[PDB]
Amino acid sequence: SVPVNIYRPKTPFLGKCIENYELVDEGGSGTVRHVTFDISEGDLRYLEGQSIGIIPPGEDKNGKPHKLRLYSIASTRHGDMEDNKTVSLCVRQLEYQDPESGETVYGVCSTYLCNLPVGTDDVKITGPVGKEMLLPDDEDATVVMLATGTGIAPFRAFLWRMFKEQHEDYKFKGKAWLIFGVPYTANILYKDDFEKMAAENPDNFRLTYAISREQKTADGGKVYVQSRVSEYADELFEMIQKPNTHVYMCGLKGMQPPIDETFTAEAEKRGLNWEEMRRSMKKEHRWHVEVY
Ligand SMILES: Cc1cc2nc3c(=O)[nH]c(=O)nc-3n(C[C@H](O)[C@H](O)[C@H](O)COP(=O)(O)OP(=O)(O)OC[C@H]3O[C@@H](n4cnc5c(N)ncnc54)[C@H](O)[C@@H]3O)c2cc1C
Repeated sequence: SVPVNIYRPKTPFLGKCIENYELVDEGGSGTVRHVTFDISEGDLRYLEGQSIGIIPPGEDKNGKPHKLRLYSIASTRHGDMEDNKTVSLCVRQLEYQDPESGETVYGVCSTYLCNLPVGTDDVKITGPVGKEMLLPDDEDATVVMLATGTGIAPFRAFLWRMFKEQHEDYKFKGKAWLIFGVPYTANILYKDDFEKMAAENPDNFRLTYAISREQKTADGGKVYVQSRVSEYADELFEMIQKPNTHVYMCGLKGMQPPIDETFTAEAEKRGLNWEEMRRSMKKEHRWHVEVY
């Protein structure tokens, strides 16, 4: 029932870019783009929380095709057009500077996607992958979603499924809480969507921001997702102690250490053992991490 590898890296589906738009508003930092593809010519089917591979064009030193890179799917199974014909991604352009030359280097695949013109054909896409970030079957589940940057992507999908679509079988009746961390208001990816869902589902959907360059801690420091987890540690632990409660974390690897440590420290403070809680959560399949 869970699709995987409908397309293999050997023979990827060839998609067409039908949209590509900037998500960071003026005054924000960096470039993150929402990139959508028509897939209606193939059998690509997918579930919310899964990922697809992209093979950027060209070759490596040995005349060899590049490795695929994985991108979390930002759309529901039906796609943003709600016609089952498309798939979308949330792509951040990777940049760094060489420590010896000083030269700026741009990630190969993220650059390819960010500069991908609308109309472009021949996009090499590989079949859906992942089971760790799926939405629970329990329609009454409490879903806690921790996100930094492009980590918002599967949660956009979740939320659209939860509050923006009507299904013939499913209907979410639980609580959903998104804690999303970004440096500036301009950098709130999909701000208008989320805020609209919040205004329309005021008792089932809670939207908490952590805006690092605009909001201050009591010590005067920058507010990060981990700062919110600390501020609301009591509430999170109360929630975690319900069996219907799932915690999801997505974004760059660097969000994990400090989040895992806040939980740990806030657990000790309360004579609880966070390794324990996490173990059991993992055994109950209620704790999900996709960090990259
Ligand atoms: C399951 C999963 C989901 C993902 N979802 C998303 C997503 O939704 N959005 C998204 O944007 N990305 C996502 N990624 C990341 C994505 O797969 C790529 O790794 C990313 O886009 C960078 O690839 P690139 O081809 O542009 O960079 P590359 O050309 O691959 O360059 C990256 C590499 O260069 C080196 N490098 C990187 N940073 C530095 C640095 N700071 N200093 C020196 N060397 C460095 C490292 O070897 C690094 O691996 C996801 C990854 C996984 C595995």
